[PDB]
Amino acid sequence: MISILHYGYSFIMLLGALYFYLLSKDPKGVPASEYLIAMVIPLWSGAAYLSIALGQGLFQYDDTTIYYARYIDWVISTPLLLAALALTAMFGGKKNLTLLFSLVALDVFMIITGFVADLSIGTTKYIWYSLGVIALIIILVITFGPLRRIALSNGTRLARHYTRVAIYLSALWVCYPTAWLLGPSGLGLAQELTEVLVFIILPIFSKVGFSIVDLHGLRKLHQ
Amino acid sequence: MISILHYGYSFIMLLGALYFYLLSKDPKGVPASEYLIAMVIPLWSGAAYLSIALGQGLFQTTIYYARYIDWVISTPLLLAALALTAMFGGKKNLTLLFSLVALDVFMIITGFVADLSIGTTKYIWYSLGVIALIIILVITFGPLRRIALSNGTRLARHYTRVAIYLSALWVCYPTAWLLGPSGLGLAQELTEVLVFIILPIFSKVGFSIVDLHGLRKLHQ
Amino acid sequence: MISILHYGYSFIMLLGALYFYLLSKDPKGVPASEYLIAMVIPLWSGAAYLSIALGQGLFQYDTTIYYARYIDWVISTPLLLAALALTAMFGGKKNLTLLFSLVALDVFMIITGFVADLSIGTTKYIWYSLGVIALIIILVITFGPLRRIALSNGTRLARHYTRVAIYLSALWVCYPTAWLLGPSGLGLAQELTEVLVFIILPIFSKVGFSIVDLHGLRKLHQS
Ligand SMILES: CCCCCCCC/C=C\CCCCCCCC(=O)O
Repeated sequence: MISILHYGYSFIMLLGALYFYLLSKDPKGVPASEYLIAMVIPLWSGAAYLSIALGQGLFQYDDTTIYYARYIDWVISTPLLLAALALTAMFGGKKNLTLLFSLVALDVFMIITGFVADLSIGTTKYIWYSLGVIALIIILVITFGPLRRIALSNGTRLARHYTRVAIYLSALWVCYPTAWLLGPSGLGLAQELTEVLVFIILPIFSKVGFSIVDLHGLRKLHQ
Repeated sequence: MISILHYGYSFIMLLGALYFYLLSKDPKGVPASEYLIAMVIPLWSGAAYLSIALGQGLFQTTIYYARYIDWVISTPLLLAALALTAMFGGKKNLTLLFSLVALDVFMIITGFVADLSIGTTKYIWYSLGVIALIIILVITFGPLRRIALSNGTRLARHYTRVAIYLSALWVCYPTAWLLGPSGLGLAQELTEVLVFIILPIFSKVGFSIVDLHGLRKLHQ
Repeated sequence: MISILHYGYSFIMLLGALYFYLLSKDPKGVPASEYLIAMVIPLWSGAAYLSIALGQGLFQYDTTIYYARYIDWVISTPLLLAALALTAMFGGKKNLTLLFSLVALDVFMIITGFVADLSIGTTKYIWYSLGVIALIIILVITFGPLRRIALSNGTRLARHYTRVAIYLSALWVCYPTAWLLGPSGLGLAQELTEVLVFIILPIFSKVGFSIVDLHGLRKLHQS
């Protein structure tokens, strides 16, 4: 079942990528850069999840299955999602690449701490987990603080859209570390199959859902 | 022999890099960025192939993983060089350029995974790599060539020449891979080794000689 | 002792990062990018050295390889060179080609170091030598074309660039010297001796350099 679920996921990623490509052909004032980002996210995730479906992107460690392909996915997909969110805030105004790369750095660090934590045992695991959570809190502070102020500097209509997609992504963000801690990688309260379904369903909303909402909102700003 | 061949290769890469540096001192209207790219490609490949010559860049079928370490950097830089050639004298399209870099990096990764795989799984990864290559070719002779044409007859003529040069070499690599030990195993290991010594000399050094000379000639 | 030393180091990095953040709040004409770089260096190094303190960022090869050092340097050292390059270009046109030239040389340098540490006999010193050649080219650029960029940006800027260039160059030569003398090389210096050198040097490079660098640029501020 775990294999079939990942095959299905990869197919939905492919469909998502194709949809964003078709949208890119009639861009409606959205720069090609934002369509490229929207396409890379699902395609990369799709490839990583295909490796799990083929039984390659996981191994046995500490007597538990480590789905290391998820970290290979996130280390690329999650910084790109933040870039998408940051460019949305900056839409119709001057770019702040310093702030954007601040978010990219925090996010990449976050995913790494996750991988190291999953390879770790006892107190050491939760030291790395904790550092990852601290990174996430700082990302959230930026998202609803200085990055939202950039959105507001670009007018009521843009700011309204940014706030919507900021809440969408932020809601999904907090789910991942919550599921991680509850699941076999952490306290082990949640069954392996339960975790697998969570990390199949969440990513469909993040890797495809977010960009549908994001791109449509920006396209609607077009006359 | 395999060791000696790789030593020789690395020395040719060094000579190539030195030639591009000398050219960079009298640039003839070519931006320093295009000389830097031309220098990094051979130097990086040289270092990777030196690891094979020293018997480090392989594990034992025998997997020459040092080739993937090479290509994951050298091949995206070659595509960047080709993209900047198309855009020479006009506005840059960094979105298209990074589109090609992304496709190429994915391509080389699929190759590495395929080499570590067995049976149907190997050819699923290989196939994904081929699909990436087809999309790169479509871009090269489609939208990227249109950018070249927008930059005048002389530039377009040069771009088309280097596009065909690189495209010819591109298709050779996955063909040799499939035929060789990593794939169907029809071609002998020594034959594959020579192919992945000779091809790269034309790609890592040859391409930039043709590319840079063609662009320098546009100064006159 | 080696574990405790690394814990202490990581704490000093954290303090350094916080200091640069506070400086960033009252920037005094220094762009946010240079504060971001100053913060990432110590935080990344701190995290890498924490992995050694927890006994994760090293393994046996008979002899002990502190591979977390290379994970640190491959990110921290190119960022230091970027900081130095942006200092030269302060108040003037940027040369990102030269900047990325230095990044490329530096990344190659650190890789040769790692490969050398994994190597034995003649092979080790071939890799080391290639790393030293990279360093020589970095020094030539630093006191050659990059210094000429500094000079083009006025007396006061050039004077500051020269001072931080000499500061960093002095530290640069120390690393490959300590490497060669220590267990990774000739093995003249004891393991504990090397560990202390690669704890003290980095405090001057990862925190010291940015203190001198940022203060010098902030002093140039009018009002
Ligand atoms: C965890 C390691 C990841 C580190 C990668 C990012 C490091 C940050 C480095 C440089 C910041 C780049 C800022 C670009 C400035 C452009 C000007 C602007 O628009 O603000």
